[PDB]
Amino acid sequence: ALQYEQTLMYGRYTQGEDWIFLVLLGLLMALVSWVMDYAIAACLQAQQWMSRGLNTSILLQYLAWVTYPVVLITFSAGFTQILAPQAVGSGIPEMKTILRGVVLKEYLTLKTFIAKVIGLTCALGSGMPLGKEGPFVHIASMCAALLSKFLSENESRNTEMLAAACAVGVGCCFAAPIGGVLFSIEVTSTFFAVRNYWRGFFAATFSAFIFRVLAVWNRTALFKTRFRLDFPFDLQELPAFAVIGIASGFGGALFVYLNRKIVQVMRKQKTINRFLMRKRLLFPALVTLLISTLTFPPGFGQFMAGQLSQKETLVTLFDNRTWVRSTSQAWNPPRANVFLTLVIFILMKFWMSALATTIPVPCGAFMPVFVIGAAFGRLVGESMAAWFPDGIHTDSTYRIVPGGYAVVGAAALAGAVTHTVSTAVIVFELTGQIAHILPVMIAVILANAVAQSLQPSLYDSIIRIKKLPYLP
Amino acid sequence: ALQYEQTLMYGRYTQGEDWIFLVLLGLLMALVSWVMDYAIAACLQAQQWMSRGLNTSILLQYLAWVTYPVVLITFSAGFTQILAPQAVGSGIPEMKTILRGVVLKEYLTLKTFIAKVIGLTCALGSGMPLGKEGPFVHIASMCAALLSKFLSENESRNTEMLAAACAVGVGCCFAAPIGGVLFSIEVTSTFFAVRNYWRGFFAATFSAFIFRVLAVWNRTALFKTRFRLDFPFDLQELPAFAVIGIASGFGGALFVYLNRKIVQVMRKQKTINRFLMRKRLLFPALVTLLISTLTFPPGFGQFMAGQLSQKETLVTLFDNRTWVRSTSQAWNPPRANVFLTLVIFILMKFWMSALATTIPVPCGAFMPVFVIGAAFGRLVGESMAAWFPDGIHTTYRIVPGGYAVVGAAALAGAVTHTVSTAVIVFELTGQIAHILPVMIAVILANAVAQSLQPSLYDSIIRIKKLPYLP
Ligand SMILES: [Cl-]
Ligand SMILES: [Cl-]
Repeated sequence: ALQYEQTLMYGRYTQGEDWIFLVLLGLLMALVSWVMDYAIAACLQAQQWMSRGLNTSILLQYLAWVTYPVVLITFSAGFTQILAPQAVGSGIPEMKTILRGVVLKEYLTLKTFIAKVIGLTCALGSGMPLGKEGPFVHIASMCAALLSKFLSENESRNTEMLAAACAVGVGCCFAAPIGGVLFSIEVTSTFFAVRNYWRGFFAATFSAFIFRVLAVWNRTALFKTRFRLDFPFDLQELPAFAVIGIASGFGGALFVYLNRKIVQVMRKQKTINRFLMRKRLLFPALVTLLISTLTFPPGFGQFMAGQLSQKETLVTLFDNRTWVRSTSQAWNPPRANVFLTLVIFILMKFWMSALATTIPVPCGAFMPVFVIGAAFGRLVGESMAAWFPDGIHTDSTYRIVPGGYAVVGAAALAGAVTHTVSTAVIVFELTGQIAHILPVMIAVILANAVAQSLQPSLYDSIIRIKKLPYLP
Repeated sequence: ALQYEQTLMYGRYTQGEDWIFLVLLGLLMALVSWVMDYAIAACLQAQQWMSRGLNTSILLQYLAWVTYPVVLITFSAGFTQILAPQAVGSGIPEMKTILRGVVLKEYLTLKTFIAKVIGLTCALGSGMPLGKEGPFVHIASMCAALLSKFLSENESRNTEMLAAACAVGVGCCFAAPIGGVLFSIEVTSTFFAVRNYWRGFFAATFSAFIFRVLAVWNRTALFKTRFRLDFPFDLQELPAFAVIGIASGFGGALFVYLNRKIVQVMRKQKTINRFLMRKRLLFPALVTLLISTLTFPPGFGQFMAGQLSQKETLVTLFDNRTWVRSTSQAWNPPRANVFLTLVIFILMKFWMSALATTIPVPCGAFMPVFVIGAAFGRLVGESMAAWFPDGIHTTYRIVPGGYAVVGAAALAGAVTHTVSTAVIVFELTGQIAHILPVMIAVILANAVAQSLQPSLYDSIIRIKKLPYLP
């Protein structure tokens, strides 16, 4: 068996009843997922309230803007450090190792569950560039471990039990039942049984039903698009969706390389590392103060749409309107233009997300890279709509739709970081439409073919950083 | 290697180079699939040209109606026995056996390819209730085998090339690039590498690109629906979509049992089996004459929409209109109503498809059971829309064509033991608005069917005496 060792970032490792189980697994992870999302929304509304409540100086608005996220990230790192140090980072590298028959000593205990749920809520409620896909795979796996201990060779049934929980975790994260099952298979395994695809599809369907009940009866796609079904794209637009796929493959390989290079450079410093490992809370507080200072809207933040939340940013990039011809006018500052505001957002969010993904809190990385791909897809789509203002064809009614290039760019960059093709299925379930299926599949295959030639996936790069037993 | 043996019905058996390959495999199966769909549409247009001319009397109309399909099926059966007897039936049971490392003597040869392509074109050019999912899995596997011999660790590379070919064949059959990859994995394997799911998705994307070019050079979704995006179904309707799944579970198990029972009765009836074996073409001709006599429109065919083609039938069932308040007209003859015509269609097409899939021709079974499920779904949707005329909530109305999409996916899932018929139904219709109803019905249909019977493809492995593992 292996046991956890702390360092400043990720740390290291050292040294019938089945229907009942899958229905109760689907019920628990939907209730736990709904409670976490309610508490994250309440934290983001409190930042808006304390900001909106005052106008006396730009200095008081600045101190309110930077203090709130630094306090939430300091509490997240410190509370996680006291209860369960093994709860920092994403959960996918460890669950991939546990399903391979390796034992990690205290990874699925009740203290680790309490450290994940409280630590993830404070990390996401700050507004830092953080995701939740990996943390949800570990929280679902702890629901399964505790539920199978309650519902009292069984090691094979344990592996069978944890694999269905990994499928439920991703499905609850995106509200995407089929794409979540298929993505969990691509990231947690190398060969997978058709039986465990059926057990995953069964449990994800019951969670989708509990979300549909909670969403209407006691108060659907998360980012609903409204594109036309008649001629959404021309045959002559296909070369541009192929450029998005190739450029996403080079960008997704660069992201994984940058995230590893940030970890390797601080492990090599003598005095800096030996100081910060005594001053444990100083590194997460300094990174949060840097990022929060640059997103401050009255200063530099207006040139990168810094006033939008992670949800509002993605709701605007997918809109059914052409900008070159909480609202889409955040991309159009008085002293700038749409093209410059997209280019600055892409360059700033790229290094901010690679840095924030390394701090010692519970966090994932999928939505951070998905939103960078959506902005790059808008940059190409608005550029096409500025070059062809009366449409791409001479015949002459149907104009270009830049929001459909954003959907393609989101799926292509996330596929190149994770080394998955099932981001295509996730993007149809997130948007509630399947009209861009050929553009999406072309871009996703080009992004994977380019990225796998350059780098490992994000999750395989983390396994090598943590010194876990590696199957290449 | 196992050797093939003839019988009245199914027969028996007795004792960067990877990118260049996947591009050419995706191209060839798209070109072959296009040439076949063109030839089948030309055969179905010639039946209309005979019918529009021969209006002199009911007798000249009847003789035109039954002679055309009896000639095409008799030629399909006769041509297959002369050239390659092993080409009859599906293709999935046999590829599932070849992927487990068994050798079948001549199954991927050029004479088998010619017999499969010409024989399936003539079988589907008749109005018979036949499919092509299995035949296209065999034709795609013959494209991959003939590619692998044209452009050259000799073992296992071929087994991975045949795994990608199974995915391309199902993807070209439905024009459904993701759902065809996932369905081929469920029906041909128990464990599949993530690396071969990527190889299938790559080759299927290139076939979809070549179809998009061909649809602009000559002339998004095969059965494109047009339902509203705002409240297409209510929370109170989920119990009706669940009853579709449970009823499709028993109906999908009954289809597999009846198909086996017909084959076992003929094998045991030794007095008839010896006589028909001296005269092998008599069996497909008399089944085709029986089916065509009942589908003849001026007779009994009125009461089961017998004047529609298989494509027109599915386009009428999936439309955005409510019939109780061609798309209504063929289902609403002057002597009856739409409910009675849906019930007679379901009960007649059930035994006709179970019988027709046993005859000595290249044929599949997916579109035959998908069309029965679509009608059973329409019956529940039109009954809900008749019971709740102002809508179910105290004021959007019910969409009967959305229940047809659920029933089509659920019955085809229960016959094949698959869940990927959900992904296939979104790619065939070009909408994903019914995803929760579809998944509820498909999971309920699978849990009921797997408790009662094997899959259709596992049942054929047992009938043909092939190597089996439950
Ligand atoms: Cl996320
Ligand atoms: Cl078919």
